[PDB]
Amino acid sequence: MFLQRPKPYSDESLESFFIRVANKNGYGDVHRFLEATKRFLQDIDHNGYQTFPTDITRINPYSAKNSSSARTASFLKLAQLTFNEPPELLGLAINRTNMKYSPSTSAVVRGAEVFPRSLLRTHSIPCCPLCLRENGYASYLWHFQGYEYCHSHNVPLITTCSCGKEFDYRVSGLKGICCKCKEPITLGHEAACTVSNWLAGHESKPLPNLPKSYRWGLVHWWMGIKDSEFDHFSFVQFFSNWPRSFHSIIEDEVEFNLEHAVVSTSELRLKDLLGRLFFGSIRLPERNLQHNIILGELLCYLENRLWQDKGLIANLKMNALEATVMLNCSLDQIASMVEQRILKPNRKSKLDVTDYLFHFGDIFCLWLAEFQSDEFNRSFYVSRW
Amino acid sequence: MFLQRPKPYSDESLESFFIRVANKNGYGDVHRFLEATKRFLQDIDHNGYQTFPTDITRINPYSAKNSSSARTASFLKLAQLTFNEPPELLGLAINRTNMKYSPSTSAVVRGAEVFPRSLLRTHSIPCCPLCLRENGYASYLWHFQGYEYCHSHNVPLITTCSCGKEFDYRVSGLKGICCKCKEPITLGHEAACTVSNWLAGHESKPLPNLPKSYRWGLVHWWMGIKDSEFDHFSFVQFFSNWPRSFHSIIEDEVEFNLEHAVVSTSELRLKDLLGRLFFGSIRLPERNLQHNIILGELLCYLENRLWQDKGLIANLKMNALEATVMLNCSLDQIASMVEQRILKPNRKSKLDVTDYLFHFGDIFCLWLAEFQSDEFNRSFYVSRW
Ligand SMILES: [Zn+2]
Ligand SMILES: [Zn+2]
Ligand SMILES: [Zn+2]
Ligand SMILES: [Zn+2]
Repeated sequence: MFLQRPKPYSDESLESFFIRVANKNGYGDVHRFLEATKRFLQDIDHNGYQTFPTDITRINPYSAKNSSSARTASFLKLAQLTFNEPPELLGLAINRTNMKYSPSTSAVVRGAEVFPRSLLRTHSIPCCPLCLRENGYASYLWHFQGYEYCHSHNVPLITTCSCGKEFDYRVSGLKGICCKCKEPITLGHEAACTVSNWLAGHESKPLPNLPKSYRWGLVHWWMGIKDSEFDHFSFVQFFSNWPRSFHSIIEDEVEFNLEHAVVSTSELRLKDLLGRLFFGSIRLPERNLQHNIILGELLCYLENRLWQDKGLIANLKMNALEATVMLNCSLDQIASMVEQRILKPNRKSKLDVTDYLFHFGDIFCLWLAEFQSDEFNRSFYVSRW
Repeated sequence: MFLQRPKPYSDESLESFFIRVANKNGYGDVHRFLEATKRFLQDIDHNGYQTFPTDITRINPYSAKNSSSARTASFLKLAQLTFNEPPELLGLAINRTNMKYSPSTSAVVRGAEVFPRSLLRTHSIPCCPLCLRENGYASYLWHFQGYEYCHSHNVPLITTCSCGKEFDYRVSGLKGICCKCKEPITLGHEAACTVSNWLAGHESKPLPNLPKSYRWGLVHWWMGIKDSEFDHFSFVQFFSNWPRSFHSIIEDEVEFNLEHAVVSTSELRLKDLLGRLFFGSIRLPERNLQHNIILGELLCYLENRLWQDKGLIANLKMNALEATVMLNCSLDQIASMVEQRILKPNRKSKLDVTDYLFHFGDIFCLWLAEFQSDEFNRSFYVSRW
């Protein structure tokens, strides 16, 4: 097997790249190519040929169950061996990552770009028929919810043929022809266009100029705020009023929960007053306060309200689990700060990972004294007050 | 207690700030001020007054043994309460952090700037007498080895009076008068000036324009390479020849260790061929490959030599401990990748945290498939090849 590389595009999906490789190298379709590629890897005894996928919908390493590192080893070998000139193959693939988006969503990565798993499309993947016909390849952005309009042609992406059959370019090809009726697939909220342009990485006021992974983070965050599908209109609205618009969400959240508080003030946990908002904002995907503007604003608000109302904020209860996520440290690290005299529990008996033994004020001052990094530190939000 | 804030300087040491506060608010010296400050905190019953320091050499939170978070709570309260206008106090303090510089050095942080603990001066702290007399305050940079020349006056910092008594501005004051002989303290390698200027944060060719924490990281790294005090001349030399100068260090390291190899090739561990260099370079202080240019070059070299010599590099042995530092993951995470079928050990019995069960090639492909972040990823070094 020896292949001509197609014209490289840095925004091409991995599936589109393989489709073009198949088309331009005389294979009948991508499936025949993937089967021939698996046979090639078997003929050179590359460990991992057994799990090489022949289903174009399962090609990315995130789709591998147990063989994700055999998959990346395979792409590396193919890149380094089977082309006249080596293509960028690994850089187009969507891999799993270790990162999380708060509170508990997993994530994936392509190149240097991290995405919440909640945004990774599970079923049919849409397309822009204008992009396919004019460019001859598919964008990786079509794999991710939130990107609902083509930022270059300013029209909504298309999911289904007018005949009713869903059009997935991965299965039906880059020519944009419906598999069932054999007709060419054929086609304006500016807010949708604004956030699509922003997601693509371009300046789009009033949305903030953050690294790409944190833009996807804000989409995930907004979804959680509303507990529903991403609403482009209220998102743009929100940022057109930033940061006051967020100061109102915080204040309104505290005042509602404090009033609906049925337990004693001394028994109030941080989760009871600011649960959703605080623990939903810590990793978007990380705690870099130049980039995680939600956490920066929240922490600036909390430092400056710390000791008001005889320590309302400072006294809010937390457990060891919550402190570890706050501080980005291990439970074992927490135990060592409590057995020594650095972290002091409220109830002085003589560590339940889950009992609410600590006070926000103590954990906050512990962060300052022991857990600031070059990215996650007070100096990056003091200008927000 | 009510105080006038001194003229703020963003580069002032915490000790110098307190000295000026004492001088300008009628206290006899800084010690009397710190004692009065401790009495003030006791009069308002601030928890932490008992550990408030009265030794100017022990004022930073890093000098607290068990009370570092009482110390930051104290600074916060003092800032928010005892001045006509609130000063930036916390931002001048040197705190401990959780970060490490490879292989096992601890770190501290001031503002957003992280430093290796190995550079934090333990004994007498030097000064520039020109800075003291012209500016009336001391720079925080004087606390850190590597910064041996004043970058603004282009002269070496001074440690001891001509009479022999060491001059520590913290104890002897900002007036630059020797405590023993009562004489004013009185005073040219351009490489020293170059790296001093670079450490201060300014452009200084041929040294690389990285965030400050990674500049201190390179000083720590160079010290380890030579196993001795920082040598400004060979450091500048090294970077005047970058990156070829590092390609030579790698190649020379591999060829020496491979030749001095007494064990069988199949038994070669990664540590045996590239021990010092690889595990000395992972966290400087982190794995961001835009900033940790040592790790980026090393990983680019390793990916592209992976499968040469019938997998010399790929076959190098590693244990679970080494993989966790490589991958930035937990030992428990490693166990879950081996009990599942993602990470495959070499010897197939049926996890010793220390046995060399894994191959570099497997761990490297696992990093790609499962552990790339927005900062620690292949796309940030492919341009180095
Ligand atoms: Zn389009
Ligand atoms: Zn149709
Ligand atoms: Zn000077
Ligand atoms: Zn003297």
